[PDB]
Amino acid sequence: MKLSGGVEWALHCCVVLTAASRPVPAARLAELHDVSPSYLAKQMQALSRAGLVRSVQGKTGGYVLTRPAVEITLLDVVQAVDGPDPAFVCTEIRQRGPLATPPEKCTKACPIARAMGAAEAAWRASLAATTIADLVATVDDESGPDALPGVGAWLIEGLG
Amino acid sequence: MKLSGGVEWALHCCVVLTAASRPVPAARLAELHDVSPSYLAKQMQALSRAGLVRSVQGKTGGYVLTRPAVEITLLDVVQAVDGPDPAFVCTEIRQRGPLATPPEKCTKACPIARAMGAAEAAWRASLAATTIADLVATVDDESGPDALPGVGAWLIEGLGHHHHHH
Ligand code: FES
Ligand code: FES
Ligand SMILES: [Cl-]
Repeated sequence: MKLSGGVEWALHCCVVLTAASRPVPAARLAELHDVSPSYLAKQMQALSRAGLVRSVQGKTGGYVLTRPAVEITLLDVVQAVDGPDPAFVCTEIRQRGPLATPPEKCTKACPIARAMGAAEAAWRASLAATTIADLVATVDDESGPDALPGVGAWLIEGLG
Repeated sequence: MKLSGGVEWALHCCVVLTAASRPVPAARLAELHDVSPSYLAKQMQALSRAGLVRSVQGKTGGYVLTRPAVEITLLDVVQAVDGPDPAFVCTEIRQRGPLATPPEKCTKACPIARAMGAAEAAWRASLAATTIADLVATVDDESGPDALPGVGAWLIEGLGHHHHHH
């Protein structure tokens, strides 16, 4: 199964933005992670279209989270970058060939499609149960309480 | 996310092979699902490499399941076709840039990596909990108990006849 390569970068960007007390340009986030500015901007633009970040305009501008970290799930961020479409796409092959499912018996989804859907629901539910706030609390505990504030200070420095 | 297109066909083939009392050629499975025999043979070869089917040789050969339906999970079939590699691969981006987390504090996997790994473990656990036998029981209930036996009869009908009239 393939997942958008943007997900790692986008989740890291959401975590460090919680520590920024002012808007952070995409270029500064890109410098932090030593990644293509253009590539990271595309991920921030996907987060913007999903209403998770807002681009504040001006030379004092850059990205901010649109709501508290506790209200942003990992599923919110992953679906922003990877998309909401199901991984398993049923193309109704049960309706093909000489012993095709009777048309009146196609009101329920294929049992195979339903089983694949249940697995995707388990993946989504796992991501929905964790927030950016949860990731921050883990980083505080594992890296220490000054790790993310240090990143935050670095991200906003030179602006004020 | 995105799964290999062969998965839908492969799962359907495993279900209908439970109803067949003799080997079923890829071309006969392909006729049942109205699909290119070469395309379907590619999916059956993936199932063969994973040890889930065997291609029996000779005039009355074809594919057979290698163990009972209750011993074949959806995860077995999906990994056979789509592959076992994780969807999310951590590339240790925490170890990049001017504030890079040094290895000393990288004794554990990144919290983000652990969360993504937990979600994939949940997807795998769901697919591992359902067998081909479970799908057959659902079909028996929803299509009626003659549906899959009828498919099995059709799949084995007139096998070994390859010299068709001009
Ligand atoms: S018709 Fe699509 S999974 Fe069965
Ligand atoms: S370093 Fe890879 S997910 Fe955080
Ligand atoms: Cl916050």
